[PDB]
Amino acid sequence: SMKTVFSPLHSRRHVKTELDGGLLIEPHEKPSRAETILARVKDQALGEILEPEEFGLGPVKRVHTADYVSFLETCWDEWVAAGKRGEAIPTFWVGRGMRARLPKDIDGRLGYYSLGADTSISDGTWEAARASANVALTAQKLVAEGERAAFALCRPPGHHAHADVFGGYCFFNNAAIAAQAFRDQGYGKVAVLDVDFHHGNGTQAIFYDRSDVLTISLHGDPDLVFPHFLGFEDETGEGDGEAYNLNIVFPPDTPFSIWSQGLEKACERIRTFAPDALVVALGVDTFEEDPISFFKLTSGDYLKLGKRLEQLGLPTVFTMEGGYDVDAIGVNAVNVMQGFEGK
Amino acid sequence: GSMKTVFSPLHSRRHVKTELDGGLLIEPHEKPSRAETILARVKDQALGEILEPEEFGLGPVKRVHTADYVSFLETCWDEWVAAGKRGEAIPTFWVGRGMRARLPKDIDGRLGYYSLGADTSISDGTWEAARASANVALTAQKLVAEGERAAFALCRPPGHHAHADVFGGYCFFNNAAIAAQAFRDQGYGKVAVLDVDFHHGNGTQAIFYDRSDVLTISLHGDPDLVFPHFLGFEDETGEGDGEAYNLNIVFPPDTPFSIWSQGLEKACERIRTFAPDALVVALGVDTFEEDPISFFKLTSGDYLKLGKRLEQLGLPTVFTMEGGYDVDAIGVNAVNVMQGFEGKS
Ligand SMILES: NCCCCCC(=O)NO
Ligand SMILES: NCCCCCC(=O)NO
Ligand SMILES: [K+]
Ligand SMILES: [K+]
Ligand SMILES: [K+]
Ligand SMILES: [K+]
Ligand SMILES: [Mg+2]
Ligand SMILES: [Mg+2]
Ligand SMILES: [Zn+2]
Ligand SMILES: [Zn+2]
Repeated sequence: SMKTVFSPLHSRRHVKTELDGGLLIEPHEKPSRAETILARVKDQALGEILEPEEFGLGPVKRVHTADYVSFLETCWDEWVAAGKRGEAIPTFWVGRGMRARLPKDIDGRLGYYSLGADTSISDGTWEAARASANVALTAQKLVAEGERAAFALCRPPGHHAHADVFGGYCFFNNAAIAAQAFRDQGYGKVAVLDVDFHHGNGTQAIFYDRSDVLTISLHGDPDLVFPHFLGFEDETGEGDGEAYNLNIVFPPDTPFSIWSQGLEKACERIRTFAPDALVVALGVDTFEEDPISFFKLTSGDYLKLGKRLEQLGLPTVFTMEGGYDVDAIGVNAVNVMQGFEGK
Repeated sequence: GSMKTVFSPLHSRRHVKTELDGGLLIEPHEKPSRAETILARVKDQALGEILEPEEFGLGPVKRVHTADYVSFLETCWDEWVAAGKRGEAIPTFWVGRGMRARLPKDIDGRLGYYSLGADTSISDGTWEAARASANVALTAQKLVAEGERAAFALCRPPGHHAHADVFGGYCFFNNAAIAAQAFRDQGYGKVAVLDVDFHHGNGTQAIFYDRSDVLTISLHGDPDLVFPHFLGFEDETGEGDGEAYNLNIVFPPDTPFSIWSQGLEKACERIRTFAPDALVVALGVDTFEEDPISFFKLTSGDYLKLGKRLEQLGLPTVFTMEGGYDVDAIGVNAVNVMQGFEGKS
């Protein structure tokens, strides 16, 4: 019914530390997320499961800068060579009133290229991010060659990464890369709808001055939650992108009965935009038991979500983003896929 | 010669257990034994009278720092604990390139808005210690304004990295900038702030960047290589009326006193043409050959030379203690600066 792209190289990203609440804890973004979703895909016989193709850095550099990609390739080696004993974590950054100037030292490069210290880098992070982008691009290729939809089971996630900024467990913006691939292959207009609990600030920034890619995100109020410094309802674009970005914000305890009204608004905006392709940055951290979020979606609500998304009648690429209740992450994500397929 | 020292026991209220460094949470370099060791050496050398600081209130602090920032520093630990966080208060997210410089409601976002680094944990007593350290600087300033040639403000925590509303690099209130601004508010026409700490005094540079009445000079390791990385380059000379009233002098690894003192001489010449009415020296002894996080190679006697050269400027002078992390020698080095100033070279 629906094909899934999955890479075993996702396990190459397996850091031990995440800065949270002043402590170094287990990262929330652990490989069992992807393994559990894959297990549910197999158990439900959703459809064919495929490994990604290697597309190289070309399609990645359509969205990210060359300096940033190079930095991501050398960062761990430079970190170890500089004598640091922990995993690679930024300690200093460009505070307000300082210069956005790229320095030489690895600590300064880490700070320049990051928006948060919650995303440790270790050996294999480069390879895993590369594989995740290739997963998204393979889903896009499946859709471009005839499939109604495809599930890019990406890990690590991507929607927080700017053209040259990483953070929030993201390195390469898989959804933005897929959308730009659609554009490069002759799709006139693309819509990116972000249903993850957090604002897709990287995707918003990448296309902020463009009208050929419409960016919509539903998320918890950034006054309250990550990413804090983007995602407010007054961010509607700039330049040619004016009115081609839409942020829809919700407060704590929001259930599906209210969240789905924002989803309906997003769907109406997409219909007037009338895109040639749709990329859905899917996060299941909207779940009522997600340990770092405050929405109250149930598991069946994801079936409803998939159904409503299918009714858009578009070629659709799903890129896996967040979701951290590992017990139910497979049921929730595959529930979106099956609801899309009519279950 | 004699020099008076201001010291507050409330510095001990600054007692964090963690510092983010190299991907690990380590024991902080900026530990209370720094101040206790300097004080012990002050006593053993009988440098002069030791006094506790006066409480000047928030007035003189708010001449330099914004009201929102001072309030934030007062409430930060309480909000952090009330929000359920289990470690010390450390920023995790900040305004990355391409995001909005907008103050949010959540304590994490406020921590990021008001910080330039995650190396400076906030815990219980940090507010009280920072207030006391600012009061140490202001009391030294009062001693100088009322007749003393010079005074040693044994500040802890240090201050020269703090902007008007940004903390980091172990700093919360910019004690040196507060002392300079107190000088200005008391009728001193022009003030010079000379930063001999190993790191760039970026907060002091920022506070006075568009002003010509306060000349800011700093000697430091190349920010291309070391903290604070994103300010301190030699092309930062001021803005507006402050153009040519900030001077950064950068040095590479392994720099000894024979080369460092050439930059110091350049700074002294700049001060000479500036001809200020008062001088504040942000003193760090992390230029020492054994300092564990810096790469200059000054000896202990070099600080005697430094103090002597500083006295030859002939100005009313306030020393504010900044960095320096080899605790074995921190007292010898700092007090060596004071005694060299008083002629014990
Ligand atoms: N460490 C704070 C969480 C960062 C973003 C996580 C996420 O799920 N984004 O979609
Ligand atoms: N954790 C990085 C070092 C920041 C403190 C620098 C200093 O001592 N300035 O005086
Ligand atoms: K979202
Ligand atoms: K756009
Ligand atoms: K300095
Ligand atoms: K100035
Ligand atoms: Mg470094
Ligand atoms: Mg928070
Ligand atoms: Zn999320
Ligand atoms: Zn220093």
